[PDB]
Amino acid sequence: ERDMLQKAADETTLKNVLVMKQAWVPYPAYTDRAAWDSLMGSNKQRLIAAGEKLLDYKWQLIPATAYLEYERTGNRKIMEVPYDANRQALNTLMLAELAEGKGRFIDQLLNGAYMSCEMNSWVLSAHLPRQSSKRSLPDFREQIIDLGSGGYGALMAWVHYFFRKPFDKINPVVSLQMRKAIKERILDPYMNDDDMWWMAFNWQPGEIINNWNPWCNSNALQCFLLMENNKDRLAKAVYRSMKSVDKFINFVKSDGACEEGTSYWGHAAGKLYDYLQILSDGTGGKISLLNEPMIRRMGEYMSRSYVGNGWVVNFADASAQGGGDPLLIYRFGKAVNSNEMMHFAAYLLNGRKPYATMGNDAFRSLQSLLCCNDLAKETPKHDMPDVTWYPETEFCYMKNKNGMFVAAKGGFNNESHNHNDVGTFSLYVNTIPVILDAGVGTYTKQTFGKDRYTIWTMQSNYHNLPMINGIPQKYGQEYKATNTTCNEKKRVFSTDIAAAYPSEAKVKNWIRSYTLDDRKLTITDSYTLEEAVAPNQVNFMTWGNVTFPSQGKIQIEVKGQKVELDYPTLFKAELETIQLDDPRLSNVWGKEIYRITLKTNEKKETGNYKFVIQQI
Ligand SMILES: [Zn+2]
Repeated sequence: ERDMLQKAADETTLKNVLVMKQAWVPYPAYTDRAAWDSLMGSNKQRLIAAGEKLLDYKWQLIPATAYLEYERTGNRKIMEVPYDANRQALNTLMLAELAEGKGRFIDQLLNGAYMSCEMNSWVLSAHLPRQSSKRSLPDFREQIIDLGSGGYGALMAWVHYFFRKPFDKINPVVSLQMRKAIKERILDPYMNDDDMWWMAFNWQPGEIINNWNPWCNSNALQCFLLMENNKDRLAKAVYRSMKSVDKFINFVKSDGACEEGTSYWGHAAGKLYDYLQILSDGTGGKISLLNEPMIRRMGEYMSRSYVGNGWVVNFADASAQGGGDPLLIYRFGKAVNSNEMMHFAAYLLNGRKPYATMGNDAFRSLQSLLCCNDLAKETPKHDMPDVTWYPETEFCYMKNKNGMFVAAKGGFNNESHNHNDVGTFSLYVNTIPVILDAGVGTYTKQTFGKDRYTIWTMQSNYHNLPMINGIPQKYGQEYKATNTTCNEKKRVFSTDIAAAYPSEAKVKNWIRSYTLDDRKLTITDSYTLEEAVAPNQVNFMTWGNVTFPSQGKIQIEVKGQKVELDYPTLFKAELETIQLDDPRLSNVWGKEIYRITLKTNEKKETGNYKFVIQQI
C-alpha cells in the first residue's frame, strides 16, 4: 500500500495539469513532411514498402462460427489470426502513410477503420465469456474491455488523430463513427463498469492482479487523451486509471524482481512503463513516477536476469530461453535514467540497426520512431555488479569475471507459477547452462490443481536440491526458506531450507549455501535431523556430454564449455536420461537432459557435504 500515483496527485491536481487538445502529442503533424522525413530517417523507405504490400489487402471478416468455436473446441486462432492480421495491416498502413504523406494509403486506412466500426466487438473470443451472458460471441448490447479491444481502441484512436482531416474530406461520417465506436467500446465501459476484473477495484487478498492491469489501463488512457476533450470527464478518467494502476504497483515487490520471469517482463513492467510515460506526456511531465527507484529496479530486472545468448534465469514455470524488445528497453532505460538498461538494449540488437516496431501496438510503433536514432548510436555493453540481491523476492545473482553466473533463491513454495525450488541454484558458464533449471512444459489438466506437483518439472526432486531423508519439498505458503542472507562482498548466499520440507522429512535445520569466487562455485550442505530414517539424496540437473572419470568427479561438456563437479566420495553417482517428448522443452534443451543422482547408504542425524564446480 504505497499508493504512489494517488500520492503524486488527486483529481483536482489533474484538472490543473492535464494538457488538452492533444497538445502533448510528440509526433509531427501529418502535413509536416520535412519533420516526418527527419524523424523517420531510413524507416521511411522501409515503412512505405511495408504499406505498399497492403494496397490490395482484403480486410478479413470474422464469422460468428469463429467466435462460437471457442466454446465448441477451445480454438482461439480461428478467430485471432484474421483479427490480428487486420490489426497489423491497419497499424502498418498508419506508419506507411505517416512516412509517405501523399494520400496513397488513405483509402485502405479508411476501409480498415470503417470495417472495424462495423464489427460488433473488438474483444477476443476467449475473453468475451466474461461478459454478462458468458458467451464467446459478441453481444451487441454490451461491451467489455480485454487486452485485444484496448489495443484495437488505442490504434483506432491514433488513426483518428492523424487522419481525421483527409478522412473527412472523403466523407466525415467515417471519423464520426470511429468516435462513437471508441466511445461505446472503451470510454463508456471504462468509466461505467467498476467490476472489470483487471481494474482491481474492490481487490481482495487472494485475488490476482497481473499485467492486464497496466496493459489495459495504458490503452484506456491513450483513448481518453486522444478522444476525450471534456476536461472534467478526462480528469475523472485519468484519476480512475491512477487508482487502478496503484493496485498493481501496490501488489508488486518493491525490490523490482518479476517473479514470473523475463517473458512476462515486456507486458508487465514494460506496460507499467508505458502507462507512466503516457501519464507523464499527458500532464506535461508534472505527474511522473519515472524517477522512482522502484520503477528503475523493475526495468533493470530484465538486464540482471539476462545471462546471454538467449539464456535467462528461469525460476518457476518460465522458459530458460528469453529475449526482449531492445527498443522498448532503451526507451524504458532512458526514461528512468538507467545507462545499464540503455547499453543493454544496444547489446540486445546483436549488431542490427534499430527499425520501427511493427506488430499491432500503436503506442510502441510510434514511440519506436522517436528512439531509433539514439539507440543506433549507443555502445553495446552488458555490464552489471557482481552481485544482485533481491531481498524480498529472495533471488540472488552472482557472477565472476571468468564467465561464471550463478542464480539462487530462497523463497516459499507458493510463488506465481511456483516450482518447489526453495534453495535451488542454476549455473551458467559463458552464458551456457551447465547446472540447469528445466523450466516450463506444455500445459496439461494436471498443471493447476492438486496433481500440479505430480509433473516432474515442478518437483524439488528435479531441481538442484536434496531429498532429505529421501523426502522432497512440499507445495504450500509456509513451506519456505528461513534466515536467507546474501553477503554481496564475499559472494555468499545462504539459506535454511528445512521448513520447505514436510514433517515426514524429519529435519530440524538444513543450511544450503553457495559461494562464488573467481574460478569456482562451492555448494555446501550442513544439516541436523530429528531422526535419521533414510539416506539423503542430492540431485543436480544438466545436459550435454556427462562423464565420470573417477570417484567423485563428474565432467560436463556442453556447447563449447567444460566443467568438473567434485562431490563427496561417500556418494554413488548415477545419470538418468530424461528423453524430452514435450516440444516446449525439447525446443530449448534438445532431445534429452539428465539428472545426476547422488545416493548413499549412510544415515546420521548431523552431517555436511561440500561440492565444487570449476571450468577445465
Ligand atoms: Zn524449475
